[PDB]
Amino acid sequence: QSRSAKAGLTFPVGRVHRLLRRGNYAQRIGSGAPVYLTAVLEYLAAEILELAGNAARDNKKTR
DNA sequence: CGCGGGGGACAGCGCGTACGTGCGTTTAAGCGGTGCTAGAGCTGTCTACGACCAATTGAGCGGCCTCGGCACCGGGATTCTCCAGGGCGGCCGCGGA
Repeated sequence: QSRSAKAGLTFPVGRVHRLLRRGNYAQRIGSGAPVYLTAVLEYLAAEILELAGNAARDNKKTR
């Protein structure tokens, strides 16, 4: 079971950890940084998706 | 591509005042000094704290297909605006005694 589920997320956090690791950022990557990134995705995508739905109900379109 | 035209771009000149420049006299900074002490900082350190692959694993995806929604006119007073008479801002002028 991925560690995102116990933290309130869904990610396989190792995927983002690999992305940062192969991204030529730093030799040591903090373990909590990908988790905070996943939380940032969750909430920023929440507010942006609610903006998208806001403008969708502005035209009564379900898509 | 073409034309009517009319609201809008562009200019000429007066207003006048709004900065602009020349008079004195400041309020507060620059510099010399200082005596400290208060923050910035690497060295023994040592530990905890991150990385990666075995057993599993779940989890989101790869692919289709239903169906409650997309697109907009039948269906249409009102909105949005445009244009012709009426009473009027009155304005104004001119003349008997």
